[PDB]
Amino acid sequence: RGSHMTPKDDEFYQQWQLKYPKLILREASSVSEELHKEVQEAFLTLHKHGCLFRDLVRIQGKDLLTPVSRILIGNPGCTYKYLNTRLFTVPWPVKGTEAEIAAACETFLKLNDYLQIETIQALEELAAKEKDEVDIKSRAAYNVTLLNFMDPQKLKEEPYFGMGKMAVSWHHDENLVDRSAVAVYSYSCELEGRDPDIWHVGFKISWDIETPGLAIPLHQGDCYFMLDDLNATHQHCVLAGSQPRFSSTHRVAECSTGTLDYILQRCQLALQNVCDDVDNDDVSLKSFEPAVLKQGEEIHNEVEFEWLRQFWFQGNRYRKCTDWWCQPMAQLEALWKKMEGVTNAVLHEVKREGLPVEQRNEILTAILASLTARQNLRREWHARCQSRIARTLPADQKPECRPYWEKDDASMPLPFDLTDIVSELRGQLLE
Ligand SMILES: O=C(O)/C=C/C(=O)NNC(=O)c1cnccc1Cc1ccccc1
Ligand code: NI
Repeated sequence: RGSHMTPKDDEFYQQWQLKYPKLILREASSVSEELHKEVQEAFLTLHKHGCLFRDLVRIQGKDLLTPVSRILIGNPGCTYKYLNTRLFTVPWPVKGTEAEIAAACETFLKLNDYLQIETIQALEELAAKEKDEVDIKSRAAYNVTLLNFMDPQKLKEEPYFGMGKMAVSWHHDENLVDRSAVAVYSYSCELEGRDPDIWHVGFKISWDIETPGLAIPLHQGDCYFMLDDLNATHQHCVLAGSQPRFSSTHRVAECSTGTLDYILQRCQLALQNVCDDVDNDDVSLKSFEPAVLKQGEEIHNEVEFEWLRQFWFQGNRYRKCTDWWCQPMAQLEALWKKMEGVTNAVLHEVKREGLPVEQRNEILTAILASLTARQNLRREWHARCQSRIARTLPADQKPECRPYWEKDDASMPLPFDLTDIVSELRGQLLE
């Protein structure tokens, strides 16, 4: 059957060195006990001014409410997207918002600083065994942390090695920089194989349940480290104890599409196709080059769904932690309407009377896939935030479908449903 090893077993410490050397442990003793408290501070400071939320994620086509409660803290303007769920940062006091909360954040920045030293240190020693040093620093340049909290007393049975009950099931970490590390700080409050009452992080090789898996006991204060490509070659998971448990997992998030600066400049590029002397509801474009015309209709989709729909779907939760994204999400919504107008503008032009059908159809082909995907995704977002696991959530937890308007709204140039604006266009393209 399936086997697993812990410190209790003799094979454990030699299995660790042969098939998981890129996993690293640092027990509570490698950390000042004053840092220890001013991290155990905010785990609860943040815990009960209630900043941590269970996410309504998507896995394998089905909508789930995750056991673990979470919060993204980190670099300002940064997002981290796992499971088609874009998390936005409660921000750090980084170089260049309530009083206690903002202290919590500054703290995990200090923690972050510390780990990122320790990560580099151990990455050098790791590298000093297999025989640039700016590769090493980037892969430790953590830009976010995802805090996780679970109280076991409120779980699935670990299938392959009988490891017991799982807070988090066997997975790989998403949206990480390639070969970048992760540093976990682990805070626990208070026999054949592993102790059920203490928390473990489990480890397995990918595609492989024949090799026995590792079950690392994590006590109050212990940090572990997934180094380089180990996250890629290895699956991991979390084994639940009997007590509550907090964890700060520090990541190098792949935000090349993930930074406010990013989505903003995307918008700006999309609006270069606009006569922009005045902000009003009669959008006039500067080109109808089918190339330019898809790029903006694509940026329209990107800002809509990867940002607005994502933000508002986990409706109202940050207003608790910070208002940081408020103005920006307003501004992004603003830019988004102008693009609803740009869309309109393109539609009015494709049935304008002296337009040669030859590149009217070039224009259709240019924008069609975009307006389709805007429907597919509009349906899916409509459906997923009024599915009724979704309204079982309480007052300020509701999935808001924003933005949204209906037929009886002439403040919007276009309908929410585009079903046969779309079909209407491909009829042309066949006839
Ligand atoms: O608390 C720990 O020490 C371990 C935490 C942990 O492994 N978290 N995992 C993630 O944050 C994560 C990142 N990218 C994709 C998925 C996940 C976790 C996950 C997997 C399956 C269901 C819910 C959450
Ligand atoms: Ni993980």
